[PDB]
Amino acid sequence: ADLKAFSKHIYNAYLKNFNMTKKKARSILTGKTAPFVIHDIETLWQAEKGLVWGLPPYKEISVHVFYRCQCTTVETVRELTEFAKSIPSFSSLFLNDQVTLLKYGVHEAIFAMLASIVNKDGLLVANGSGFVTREFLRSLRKPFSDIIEPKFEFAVKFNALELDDSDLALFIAAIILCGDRPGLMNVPRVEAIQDTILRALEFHLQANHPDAQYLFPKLLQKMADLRQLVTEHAQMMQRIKKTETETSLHPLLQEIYKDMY
Ligand SMILES: CC[C@@H](Oc1cccc(CN(CCCOc2ccc(OC)cc2)c2nc3ccccc3o2)c1)C(=O)O
Ligand SMILES: CCCCCCCCO[C@@H]1O[C@H](CO)[C@@H](O)[C@H](O)[C@H]1O
Repeated sequence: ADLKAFSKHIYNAYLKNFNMTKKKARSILTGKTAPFVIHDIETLWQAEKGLVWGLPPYKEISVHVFYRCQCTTVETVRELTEFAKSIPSFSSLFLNDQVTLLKYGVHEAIFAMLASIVNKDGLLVANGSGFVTREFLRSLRKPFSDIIEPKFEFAVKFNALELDDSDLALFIAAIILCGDRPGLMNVPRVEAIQDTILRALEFHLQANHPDAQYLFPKLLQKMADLRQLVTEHAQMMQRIKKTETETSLHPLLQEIYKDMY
């Protein structure tokens, strides 16, 4: 009862704050308008010249994709921040504790939600109006071609669990409310909120996925998988900042990756 309403509150905060939902994504990816496919240089250009679509000064094809990728991340961080403010008691934390949770949590949540817009062949872009192929991303020059590929591997496995948006709302909330983030001041308070979230998640999963047996423990493992995925992503990003000294890294991403792990 308490948990059912708590889950509903989180769900509505999710629907309120995220422009792209899995319901919308799967509808686009299954055909019910069709996205413009971006599979090489020429189609990427066509996607820029109206159709589908501010950025740093143009450098090259691979850096351009890198820049558009960052812009989308920054926008999703804005959404996750507003979503977190609706998680009961998150706003009661001191401001720097809120930032600490978002700093170490947003990319874990981003990569979880990324699975919603992905299939084995590519992912939606531009609010679902475009589709960039996995192959085209593989064809970019290193190191940029190695950024997104490992996320496809996680996403395909994650999509096998067949979560819906109501499940994901609680899942993302549990990711953000994480008591072991470095520098967190009020660990007991954050652990207490997370426990409420996780209890609501188990209650919600058995009501929404009755025939799903080990779904809750599987999602706990997914949370651990996302932390290592992000650790390896932070390494790549920290490397690229050192290697690609002429490519711009958005200030928000610089701050997120600042001595992270
Ligand atoms: C770069 C540094 C960046 O790493 C990454 C690595 C992998 C994935 C992301 C986040 N992401 C980008 C998808 C593709 O992004 C494009 C965009 C345009 C394009 O070609 C024109 C090709 C790829 C995303 N979208 C979402 C939509 C809904 C929900 C969650 C979403 O998560 C960031 C970081 O560290 O933040
Ligand atoms: C309060 C606003 C936060 C941004 C402050 C400075 C923004 C500097 O410029 C940023 O560089 C990024 C590099 O990819 C671009 O992608 C961004 O679109 C651009 O705004």
